[PDB]
Amino acid sequence: SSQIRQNYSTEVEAAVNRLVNLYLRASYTYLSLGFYFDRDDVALEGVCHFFRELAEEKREGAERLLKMQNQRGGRALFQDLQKPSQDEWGTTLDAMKAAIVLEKSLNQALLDLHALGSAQADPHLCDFLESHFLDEEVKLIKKMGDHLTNIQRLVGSQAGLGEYLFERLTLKH
Amino acid sequence: SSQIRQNYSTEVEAAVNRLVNLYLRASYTYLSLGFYFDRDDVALEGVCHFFRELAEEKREGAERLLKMQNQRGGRALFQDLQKPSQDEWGTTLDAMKAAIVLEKSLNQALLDLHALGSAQADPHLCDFLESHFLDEEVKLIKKMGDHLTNIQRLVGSQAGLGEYLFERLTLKH
Amino acid sequence: SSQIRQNYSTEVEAAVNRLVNLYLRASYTYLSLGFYFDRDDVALEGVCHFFRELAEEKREGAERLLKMQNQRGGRALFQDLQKPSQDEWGTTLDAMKAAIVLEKSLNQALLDLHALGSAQADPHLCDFLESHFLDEEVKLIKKMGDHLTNIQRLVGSQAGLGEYLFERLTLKH
Amino acid sequence: SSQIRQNYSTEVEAAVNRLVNLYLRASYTYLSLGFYFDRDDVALEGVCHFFRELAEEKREGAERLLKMQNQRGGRALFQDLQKPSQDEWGTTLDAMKAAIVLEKSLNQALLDLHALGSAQADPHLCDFLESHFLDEEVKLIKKMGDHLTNIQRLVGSQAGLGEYLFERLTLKH
Ligand SMILES: [Ru+3]
Ligand SMILES: [Ru+3]
Ligand SMILES: [Ru+3]
Ligand SMILES: [Ru+3]
Ligand SMILES: [Ru+3]
Ligand SMILES: [Ru+3]
Ligand SMILES: [Ru+3]
Ligand SMILES: [Ru+3]
Repeated sequence: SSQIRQNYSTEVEAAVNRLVNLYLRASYTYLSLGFYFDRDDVALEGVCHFFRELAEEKREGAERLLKMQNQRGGRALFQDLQKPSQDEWGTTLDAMKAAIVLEKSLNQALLDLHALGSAQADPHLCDFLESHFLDEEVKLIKKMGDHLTNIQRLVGSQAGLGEYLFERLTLKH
Repeated sequence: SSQIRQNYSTEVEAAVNRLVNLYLRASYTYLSLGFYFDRDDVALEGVCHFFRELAEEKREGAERLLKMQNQRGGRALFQDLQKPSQDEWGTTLDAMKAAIVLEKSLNQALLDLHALGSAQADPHLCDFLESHFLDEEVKLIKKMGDHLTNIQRLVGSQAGLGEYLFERLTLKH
Repeated sequence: SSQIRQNYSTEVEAAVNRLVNLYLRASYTYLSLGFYFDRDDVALEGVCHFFRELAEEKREGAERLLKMQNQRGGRALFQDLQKPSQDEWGTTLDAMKAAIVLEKSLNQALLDLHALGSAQADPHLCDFLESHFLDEEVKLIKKMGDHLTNIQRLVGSQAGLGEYLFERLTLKH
Repeated sequence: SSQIRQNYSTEVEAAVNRLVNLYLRASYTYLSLGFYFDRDDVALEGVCHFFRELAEEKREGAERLLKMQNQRGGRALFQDLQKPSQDEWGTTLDAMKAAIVLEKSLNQALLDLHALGSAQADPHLCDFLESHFLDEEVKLIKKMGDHLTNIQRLVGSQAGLGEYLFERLTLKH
């Protein structure tokens, strides 16, 4: 048992374990999205790389949460990772909408955990979130919003042409 | 009071202060334009950077005018900066039209100040304008004209597609 | 309209727009102060450079606020910038007192916005302020306080001599 | 006789020769000022170097005028250089006042020559003046004005102390 734990409620410990699960699950979802865009009959490499990079970022988020849990003398508990919600992700637009939906749910979970730590007078937790998650998430959501607007602008009359141009001219590949 | 002032009429001094206000006001207008194009629901980074760069150029124009005013033994007097004329700037085309309108008004103010200095036999003023403002403004207006033509060429049938391509392929980002 | 906005109250959005105006207005005030010290009949270059550097810092503060507003899915709204409170700023001492007064008002506005975001459970806002404004402002106010003390120490019997020495030996030029 | 002269009036040619004399005479005056400040019983090296640098600048001004006269197919005619107006130049303040008086007379001569060339429709002359003399002179006069203000600020109660500090802390040496 921990000899270090101090000011670290059971409620926060549990919610941290839940948030780890949410991040690993987001990572899995992004792995599925990335490989869908690598299919021969989809073949949008920039979209593929964007989601693969997100899978790695979400995994790193979970790892940092796990490190913190141990730093505080909490105990990591893992649950099943639920499979992603779809086997096929539709167009780049459907996918980017899905990604924003997912990020908004992770953001609300961060905000909920922050409100918990504030209620429990756990400033270390609040600052950990502030310093490594809250702004990173706002920045990512703004970027997705930006992309979504550009994707939408491009559907207009010839969706295929728009979808190709977005991937070629905005996304990194 | 100044021990240096020589051949520097009260009329030119006042018109210099007015032109400072016009440049600061142009800078403000460009700041608003730039941030409008950074909105998540507009999201045209090259257009954003173009206007932000203009805001900085207009501010530098005002600073040079202020430096000159002091060099001549004139006294800087500042007025309120009126807010920009619009809160939302429409399409890239609407914005570039607005920018050309603004630049033509600044250019006419330079020309009016030049005619004043010529009437007052103030060759230092005339040369200051010639050397740092008149050609810079002609060059900028030609560039905006060029852009406007390309934007217009691209509206044709699918305005969204045109607007994306212009920002991606002409504007710096 | 924004597809990204989350946990971002109308009250904070409006107060952010107000704070942008306050920073731009502080920038303008500093521009006037800087050019007053560049007058031939004032001629204190270190004081000039100190205020000019502040004008740039305040402008950068506003730009960061504007960036954040967009990151959150808020809408930038600009008002008139009121002219600075004085056309002539007196001695270096009068000017530094004026600057501290101005900074204290900006600091109280930051603190008021922080209390709002805390009341609205907006930790991203609170952390943005904490991370880019609150300490920067405390540090600047301490520096102005330090200067003011040294200026005051130097007025004693021969104010002109003191004013020259401060500018030559403390301020950067 | 010249095979190149074109649009170059006898009036401008003569006034150019006069202005050469005025610049050489200013150079001589500055040579006397510089050596006065190198006297063992004056001994203000920064003041000495400031005037010596001005003597060289005024000489270079004359040389450029002479080059131009030949470029235009005019004929250089030299007159006596009148000795400087004083054998002893008083305090740094007296000297800097004298220097500003001299520069204002040279500036008015430039302005008078410019008005002549404008009346004679001689744009090459007007531009030569604009490009190499008018702004250089405005800049120099502003610098002298700045110095004079600082010198004046420092006389106050202990003139010797002020005079030493100005030379040590403003002037280059
Ligand atoms: Ru907190
Ligand atoms: Ru850390
Ligand atoms: Ru002219
Ligand atoms: Ru110049
Ligand atoms: Ru807080
Ligand atoms: Ru940041
Ligand atoms: Ru001319
Ligand atoms: Ru030349």
